[PDB]
Amino acid sequence: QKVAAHITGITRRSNSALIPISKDGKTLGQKIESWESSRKGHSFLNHVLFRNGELVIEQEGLYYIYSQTYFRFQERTKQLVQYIYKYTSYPDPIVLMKSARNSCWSRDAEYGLYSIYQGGLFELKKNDRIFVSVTNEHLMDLDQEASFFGAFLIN
Amino acid sequence: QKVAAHITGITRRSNSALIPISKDGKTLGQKIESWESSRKGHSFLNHVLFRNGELVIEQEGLYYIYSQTYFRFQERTKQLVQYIYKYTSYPDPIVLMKSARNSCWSRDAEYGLYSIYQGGLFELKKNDRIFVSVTNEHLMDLDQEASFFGAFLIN
Amino acid sequence: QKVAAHITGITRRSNSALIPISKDGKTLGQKIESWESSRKGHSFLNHVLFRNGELVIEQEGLYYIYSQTYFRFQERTKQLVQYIYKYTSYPDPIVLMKSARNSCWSRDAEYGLYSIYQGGLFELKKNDRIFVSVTNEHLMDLDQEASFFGAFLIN
Ligand SMILES: [Cl-]
Ligand SMILES: [Cl-]
Ligand SMILES: [Cl-]
Ligand SMILES: [Cl-]
Ligand SMILES: [Cl-]
Ligand SMILES: [Cl-]
Ligand SMILES: [Cl-]
Ligand SMILES: [Zn+2]
Repeated sequence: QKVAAHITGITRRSNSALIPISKDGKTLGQKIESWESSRKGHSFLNHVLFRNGELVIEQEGLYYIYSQTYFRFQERTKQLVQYIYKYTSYPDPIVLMKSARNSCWSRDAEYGLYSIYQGGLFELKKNDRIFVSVTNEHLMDLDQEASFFGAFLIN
Repeated sequence: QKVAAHITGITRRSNSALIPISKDGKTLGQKIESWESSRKGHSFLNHVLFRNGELVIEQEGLYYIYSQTYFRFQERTKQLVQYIYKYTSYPDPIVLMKSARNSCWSRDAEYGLYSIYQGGLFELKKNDRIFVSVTNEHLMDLDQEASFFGAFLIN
Repeated sequence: QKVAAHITGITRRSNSALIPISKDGKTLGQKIESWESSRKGHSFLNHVLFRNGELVIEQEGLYYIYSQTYFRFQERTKQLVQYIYKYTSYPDPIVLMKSARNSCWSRDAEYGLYSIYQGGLFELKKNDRIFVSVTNEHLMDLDQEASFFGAFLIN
């Protein structure tokens, strides 16, 4: 038997003006599409499909979903945000998880290094599509060690 | 058969003066109590109870426990710390996991965005109570996308 | 049946000069060796061995691997990087996961608090050895609440 829990803050639609939530179903950030999915020892797929930057569910159930995104830049603040999204039978793409950083404000800032990891438990249906979207994609580093995206089914 | 490991730094009682450990069983931070636990597609409980801001264990075993807490503020540094605590048959609440950030020190800092994720594996007993506690709770953002708390049993 | 996926950025060998990748099989950072592995309620091993700072695999399969490393210091920027490495039947130690932060650049910075968590899914073989390595080890805090390393097999 599966024994698990995922509970969230009660604010369903946040009124925050800093990183505005979208009200017309528009995706925030730019979807990451340059993922590698079949290098033995580094990446794999087992009964999960990959296409168009999305992991597509074959088996309904509870999944732990996670992503790390590595922001690296050389030189005002940058808003560095990672979104994990779900498409399902619903008119809008759904933000499952959001994680945000601001770069250092000091005028002495020569460069930045901001790895953002997050993950959590979500009930998914067959043919749901999940993907990662980030602000400031031009600052993302697609180093296979530093940026990745995965999920596993919990039995 | 369950195959797993969780090993920790050897310092049992840290002598650090920056974020002092408590010596009289007093909880650090303020417990988060405004969690939502039953919105299909966003939150759920399966053989785990929720009450008084705590996840309460029904089935003894090994759990992966995690929480994300989103600090957002508009304007000295702020100590932003997330504690995951356990109550069991022990005279004190027990810190299982601690994760800390300091806000940017620059006088030019207009705002802050600090999402803190952590998680790990802990052996739990029936009726153990686990909760999340944070410093600077007034800066926490209970956006359901950004702040959450969960666990799952490992078979 | 195990249902899971882990996909990575396509850049196999990153050309970044900021945190240079190693080209002669040399390990980056210093391996953490002062882990505690058998304090009931805080740490444990179940069909995983510990020796020489490494978790050593007894059972081939898919593992979710994670580590948190807590950097704390009192006082230019510091590069704070966590590497999770694998030794297997391969001439070089293999970086599985890298996560990086830079400390605040402000000259007003009195102290720093930088907890770094990361984790992910990797297929491991029997007798593979996995460990954590960090830059600026003298700034690591081996508080058992704040710094840890674990993994579990996914069935
Ligand atoms: Cl920006
Ligand atoms: Cl880049
Ligand atoms: Cl403070
Ligand atoms: Cl707030
Ligand atoms: Cl450095
Ligand atoms: Cl900063
Ligand atoms: Cl230290
Ligand atoms: Zn700063």
